[PDB]
Amino acid sequence: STGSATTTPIDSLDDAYITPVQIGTPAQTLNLDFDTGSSDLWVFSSETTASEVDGQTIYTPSKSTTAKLLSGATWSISYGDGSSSSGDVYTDTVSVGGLTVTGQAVESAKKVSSSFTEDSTIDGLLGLAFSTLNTVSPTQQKTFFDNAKASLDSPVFTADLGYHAPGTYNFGFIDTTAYTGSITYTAVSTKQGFWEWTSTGYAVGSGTFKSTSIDGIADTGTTLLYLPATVVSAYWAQVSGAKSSSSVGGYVFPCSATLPSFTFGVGSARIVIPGDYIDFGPISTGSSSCFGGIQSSAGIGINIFGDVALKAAFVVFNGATTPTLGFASK
Ligand SMILES: NCc1ccc(C(F)(F)F)cc1
Repeated sequence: STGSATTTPIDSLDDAYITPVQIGTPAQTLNLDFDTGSSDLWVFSSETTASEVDGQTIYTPSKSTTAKLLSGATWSISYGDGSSSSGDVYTDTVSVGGLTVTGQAVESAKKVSSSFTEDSTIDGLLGLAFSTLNTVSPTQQKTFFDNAKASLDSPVFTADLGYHAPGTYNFGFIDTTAYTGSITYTAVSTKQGFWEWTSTGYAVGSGTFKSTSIDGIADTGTTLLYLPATVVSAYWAQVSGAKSSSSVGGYVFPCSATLPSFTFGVGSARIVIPGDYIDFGPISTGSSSCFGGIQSSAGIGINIFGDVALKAAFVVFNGATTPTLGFASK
């Protein structure tokens, strides 16, 4: 079997991506944020504290004839950005573009953090990292991709994020018309439960390629590209007027700048992120200072190849016996 759905940026900045998901019987469609950095399928629901709901579509488990309360199961997750959500668990039918999973754990949120309430376009998350990170207690649950794995034509899922445009999430197949050149595959470490790989280096604009091992995760649930301070300082040094702002909390640059591109290495292959992808608009409404899409991972502890990097490539999350990652120019 296969599944195919359109993913759309939530705003003019591509701050996040949403993909329609069908839950329950009859179908309740919610626009979820597919996150390859986490492993909980959680949704805004009829149980979420009223004041914490602000325009999101809710899942009403009592209106689904296939929904069953998972007795004694609770979940609570904390994200790298400081956001969090938690609640109880149900099992129900979930579908993504024709691909269906019966008895999938759907995590019903009783409480969400302010930044989830403030994003009216995101009805919850669909975790695509390894199931070892799933927070359901006392009995850990599997991911959507984990549950569908054996039924798929090929045990893979592809991410084709658009720049200021719709894109695609495919399950069980590789669309050979969706990219140019070949797909280059790289090793993955599943020790931290993330799609963790090692980049062979970088170049800034038309600059000389620096061969250096950069360990990081392929994360669709993170907006920006987080890289080591040395790499990031080399990039921003090419932008006249750019600096690191303590008040803003990162690198900022004059909105009138034409940003250089950024290349990352995938084995002997190269992925070019165009300059426009690194512009995240004014730091505050009306300001002539713009926020950068390339930031230092010094305070994080791990490098993150988020949407800024991933949207420049056709990305294969290969769930074979030994998982790998595939990257191609598009
Ligand atoms: N990295 C996971 C994640 C995804 C979305 C959000 C936000 F922005 F919706 F709160 C926070 C954290």
